[PDB]
Amino acid sequence: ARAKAKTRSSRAGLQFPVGRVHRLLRKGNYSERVGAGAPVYLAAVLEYLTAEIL
DNA sequence: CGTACGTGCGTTTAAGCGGTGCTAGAGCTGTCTACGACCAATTGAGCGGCCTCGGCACCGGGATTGTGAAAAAAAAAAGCTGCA
Ligand SMILES: [Ca+2]
Ligand SMILES: [Ca+2]
Ligand SMILES: [Ca+2]
Ligand SMILES: [Cl-]
Repeated sequence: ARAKAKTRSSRAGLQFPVGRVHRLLRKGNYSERVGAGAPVYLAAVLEYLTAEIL
């Protein structure tokens, strides 16, 4: 148990910050609990809507 | 000034009622654990700060585009007949 480094954005194959998105969900008063996929799905959508506009 | 719509007739239709019978599926229970909160410790991604240098704002000057008058051609249109 000392095996560190990887980011969730990298796991999901994304550019947008999954971790940040997660925190933002958690800190936003949206729901008491937040699934582990919730931010991944969301971030990916924001990536796509961002990419489409650009 | 033309005919698209409102009125009002007689005829036609199926909405609404009040009821009966069948059951999908809404919604409830109780059980049990995978998952998410929280936690602390650990660490590298993203922040501010800084420096650079190439895109783009600004320029002048000439090429090209777009409008309007004026003169002119084409145009419908306007006072005058004849002939019936
Ligand atoms: Ca479960
Ligand atoms: Ca910066
Ligand atoms: Ca540059
Ligand atoms: Cl989830």
